[PDB]
Amino acid sequence: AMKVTQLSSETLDRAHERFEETLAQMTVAEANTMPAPLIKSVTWLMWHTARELDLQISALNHSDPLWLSQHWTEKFALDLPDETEDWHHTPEEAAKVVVAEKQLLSDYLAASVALTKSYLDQIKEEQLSDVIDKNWTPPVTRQVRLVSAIDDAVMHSGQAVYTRRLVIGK
Amino acid sequence: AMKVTQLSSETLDRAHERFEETLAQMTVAEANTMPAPLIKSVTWLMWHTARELDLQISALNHSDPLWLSQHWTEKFALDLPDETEDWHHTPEEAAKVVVAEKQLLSDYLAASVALTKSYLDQIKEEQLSDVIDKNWTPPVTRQVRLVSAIDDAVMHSGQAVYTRRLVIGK
Repeated sequence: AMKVTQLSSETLDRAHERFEETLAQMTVAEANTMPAPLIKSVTWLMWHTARELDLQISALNHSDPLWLSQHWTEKFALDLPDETEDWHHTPEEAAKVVVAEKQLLSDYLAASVALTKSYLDQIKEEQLSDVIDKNWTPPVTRQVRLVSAIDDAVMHSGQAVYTRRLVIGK
Repeated sequence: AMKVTQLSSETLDRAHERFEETLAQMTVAEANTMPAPLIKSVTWLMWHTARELDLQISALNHSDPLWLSQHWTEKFALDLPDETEDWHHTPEEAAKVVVAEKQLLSDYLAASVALTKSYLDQIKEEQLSDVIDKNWTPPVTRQVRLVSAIDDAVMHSGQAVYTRRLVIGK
């Protein structure tokens, strides 16, 4: 009766809620603040979480990511190029992920969470064993990628709490 | 065919793996180091994650927690009292969660993850809707508590990465 993805979906909701509770305590200047070379800003963490859900789920869904298809890239207007492949940001590139208003982060994350939950609700259980990248040992399956996407979001929501503490002392 | 808890179980494994990869980069002195009043040590984070899985799953299972039943409390020998109810540590209490050797953290976390996975593998899907605490709005069910336990572990594993970065610069 219950979907095999329902608990993962409820777990993603906790990540979503945590990012929003953290952001609510900050000004946009604070949210944009990266406290150290290896400690990302809350703005970077929320953008990255929304971006990674978007890109990964859109790739499993063979659809263009919302970043492009809903034109979030124009709202963000990042001083970073949109490129074929995603890459690991240098500290100096990460400092360029800043926003004019907090609402944008909330809106793009809400859109990416919605997309993720829609995919989770529609994936058939037989599809979870599908190999999506054979060039790893062991191969990457749909299931591995889905678990990675939920893990990433939740773990980043924890990091956002720490950055908040470092930036605003509470 | 697949259990409704299998994906949550694989998500917990990522938390477990992340804590171990982080700990492997540190000396025990580093692991014991709390970089700021509100930034917990890796030792505190790993002990707390093992402790919270243990306590919550043991409470759902109506069993004594392993902390006591397997005598982990004597191995840790914390300068903190074992009390009926768990409480929110003050910064000064949190600094007292330190260990003599890293292996203890790994062993207690492995035991608590095993317990959790055993519970997840044996819980029946009909039991997930059971109300375990009626004195909240809405009531807390088995399912809510299980999602909270997985969320807590994963999110703390993310925080451990940040503390590591602050303590050892990488």
